[PDB]
Amino acid sequence: NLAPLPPHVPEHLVFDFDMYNPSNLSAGVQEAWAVLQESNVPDLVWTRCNGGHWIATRGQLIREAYEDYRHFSSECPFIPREAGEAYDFIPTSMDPPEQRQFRALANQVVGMPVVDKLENRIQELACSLIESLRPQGQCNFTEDYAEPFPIRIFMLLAGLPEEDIPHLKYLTDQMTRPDGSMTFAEAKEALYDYLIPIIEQRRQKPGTDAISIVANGQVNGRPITSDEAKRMCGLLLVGGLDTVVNFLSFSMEFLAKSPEHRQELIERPERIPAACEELLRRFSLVADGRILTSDYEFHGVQLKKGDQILLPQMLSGLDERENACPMHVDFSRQKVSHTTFGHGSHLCLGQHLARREIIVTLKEWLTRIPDFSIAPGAQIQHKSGIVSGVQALPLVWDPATTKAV
Ligand code: HEM
Ligand SMILES: CC1(C)[C@@H]2CC[C@@]1(C)C(=O)C2
Ligand SMILES: [K+]
Ligand SMILES: [K+]
Ligand SMILES: [K+]
Ligand SMILES: [K+]
Repeated sequence: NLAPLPPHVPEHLVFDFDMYNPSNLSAGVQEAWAVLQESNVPDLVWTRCNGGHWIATRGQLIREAYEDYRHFSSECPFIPREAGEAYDFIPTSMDPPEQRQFRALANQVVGMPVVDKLENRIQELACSLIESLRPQGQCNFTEDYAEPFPIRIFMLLAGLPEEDIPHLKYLTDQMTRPDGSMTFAEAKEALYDYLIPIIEQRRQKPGTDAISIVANGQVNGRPITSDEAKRMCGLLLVGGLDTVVNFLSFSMEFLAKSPEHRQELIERPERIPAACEELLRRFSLVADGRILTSDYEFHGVQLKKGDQILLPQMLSGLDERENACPMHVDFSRQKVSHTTFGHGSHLCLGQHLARREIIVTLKEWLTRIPDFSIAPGAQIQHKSGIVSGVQALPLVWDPATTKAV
């Protein structure tokens, strides 16, 4: 059942776009937003779907709503208000510039050095998985690589055993996409019931893990509370078991169908850092938003307090006004223009671990396993959300193409 239209919204901006069922879904769950960038479609639109909300269709308009953060807040980013109200993650839901000490702590809970602490562990684990798969001609990559590679790095970084993985990979996904079982409030309170005997354990005995940096950070003249250690852990926990796992999945949902894009990285290994950056332009899996904090003037219209706007990453990523060659793919980037880390005050503070993980994966797959596709019969079903997903990724290859490394 679509919403009524508010009294302050005029009909010429109406598009009844649905966030969780995007209108051109069969193109890929980032390209399936591209229809919003047709010529007749303004820079700003409103929909009646999902309780009714603005959508910013272009990279400039998106970034101009990350730059007026003093009017556009992340205290509610989830366009389903029942999940936006429940949300409270750190740094992101705290107001800058007085956020500053929470994010400085984040940037020493995870930073370029931590990638140097796990890099050989990254390496040998991509090597040992991709040696285990090398001659096997098939796998379901969402489960035979993408979930157990980075999660067995993030768990070991945080100091948690492997045996909680399907219980935390259950909860993360229940927060990030609407399955139906748990609300965000439910899945969050269940996460926190599980993690606060662990954060308390990190107060009783600190250790060489990241949660023992989260729990003992000093901020605004005081300790970081459990109230706030649990909320900063929720972010990281969405970070290392959903954004980097689904991104991995999408990256091969492209190289699967792409014989030349694979060859380009075989002839020239020095495109592998630039191909991740274009993969982060292209397969920018996120559908973020923000709430209006005052009544405010935008794009020729007045917006009201308690209004919510979607600012989709892939509508910077694909936009002809930002990015040269945006539907076609090539890896020769010197520069690129997109929001798959946010903007201005917000900046992804974890994804440099995933950069070296994907780039290890890229450089150590295209050797052992150079030529490959998705299983025949298999159709890939894509899941839209505040972070987007897929159902399952069954890859195939001939054992006789494959190289011992
Ligand atoms: C490649 C996969 C990932 C992508 C696509 C991604 C995307 C993003 C985006 C778009 C932001 C800003 C959101 C906002 O404006 O509120 C963000 C925030 C953040 N990310 Fe990532 N990220 C990824 C992986 C990770 C990893 C693996 C971690 C965990 C170590 C992580 C932790 C963070 C942190 C701590 C923030 C908060 C930054 C802030 O407050 O400015 N991210 N990331
Ligand atoms: C983890 C995210 C980057 C994703 C979009 C904004 C964010 C902070 C969320 O809460 C979901
Ligand atoms: K267009
Ligand atoms: K500003
Ligand atoms: K298997
Ligand atoms: K699994």
